[PDB]
Amino acid sequence: YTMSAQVIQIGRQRFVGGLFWQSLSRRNELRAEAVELAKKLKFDLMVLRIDRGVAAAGYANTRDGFAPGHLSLGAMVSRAIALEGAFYNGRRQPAPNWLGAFALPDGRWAYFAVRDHAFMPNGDWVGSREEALERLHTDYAWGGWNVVIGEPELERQGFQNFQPKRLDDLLPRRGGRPRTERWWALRPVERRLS
Ligand SMILES: [K+]
Ligand SMILES: [K+]
Ligand SMILES: [K+]
Ligand SMILES: [K+]
Ligand SMILES: [K+]
Repeated sequence: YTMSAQVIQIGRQRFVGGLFWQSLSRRNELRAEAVELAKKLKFDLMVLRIDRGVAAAGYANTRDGFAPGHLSLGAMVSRAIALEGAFYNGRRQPAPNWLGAFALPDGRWAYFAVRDHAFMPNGDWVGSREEALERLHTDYAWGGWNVVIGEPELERQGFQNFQPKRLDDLLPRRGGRPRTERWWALRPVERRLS
């Protein structure tokens, strides 16, 4: 019972970071494949991230402090960036390869790393500002990134292509009111009886 997950309260919405991300084959019904992989990888909770650019599952375990109904912060940010792209190499365009770090309302930071529109396996992390920046710089060294998207203060880091962005800018809304999309929610991975 590691209980490493701590909910992120953003207004009325309860988000989580730290899912394990698994790209799917695209050869089988995506949900059924995701369920099979969850059993093998030993996770009892999942979210599906599906659109024209991605077919992936984000996984967690109840024993690690995650729960059905927790909203995937990664799912939200991933889709938001899929929708708006980013400015890099002289134009606003889709950004398949992006990294970012965002300040959270309680002082923690979220770190994201996405390649070919899909999260890297551990590219969804929440913790201290210092460790988030450390992870950011570490993945950045690999190269092949379109853009760094995140907290405006990261301007100062001197990344080649930087896109300032706050989580608040990305949340979908009803006028001023944040909307929750149901698909962000972790749901139980159904298992047959033995
Ligand atoms: K994976
Ligand atoms: K796979
Ligand atoms: K494949
Ligand atoms: K997440
Ligand atoms: K995406």
